[PDB]
Amino acid sequence: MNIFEMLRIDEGLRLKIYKDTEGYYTIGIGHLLTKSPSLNAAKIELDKAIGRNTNGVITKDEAEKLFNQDVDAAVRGILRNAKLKPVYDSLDAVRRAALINMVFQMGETGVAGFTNSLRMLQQKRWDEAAVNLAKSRWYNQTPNRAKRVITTFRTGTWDAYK
Ligand SMILES: [Cl-]
Ligand SMILES: [Cl-]
Repeated sequence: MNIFEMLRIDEGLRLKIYKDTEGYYTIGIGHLLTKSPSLNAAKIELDKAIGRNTNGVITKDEAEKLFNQDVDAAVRGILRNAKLKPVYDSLDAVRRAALINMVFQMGETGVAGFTNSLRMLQQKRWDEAAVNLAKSRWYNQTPNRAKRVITTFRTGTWDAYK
């Protein structure tokens, strides 16, 4: 298992514009288009992202290319972030993937906001961190996915995804 296979399981794949769990226009493998309520504004963002007139539909290769970019940006955002970087550097490979997952889903600012949980991960207090991570809107809104990520931090294995 690796970060790409993990996120593909969590986000799924859709080739037509769709609404995410928060009601936002998205496409592909969890690629957020816009928070704006207008489907048209979403189509404009999409064509601009792809570089062609898509009419709201893309191909699998195009979905994977946006995904490759999105994973790369998540990793680079972690390494550039003064709060995230030290946590990432302290973690083993599996747990590094769980943090990438969270950043992909909620963005760098969002994750950096989990100040207490981050300190616990850095300290290698797995069980305590897992309990703290669950006291969040994140967990309450997407419990099945949050549980998978949290178990990954707790055990340092890919068991929740197998
Ligand atoms: Cl883009
Ligand atoms: Cl969920």
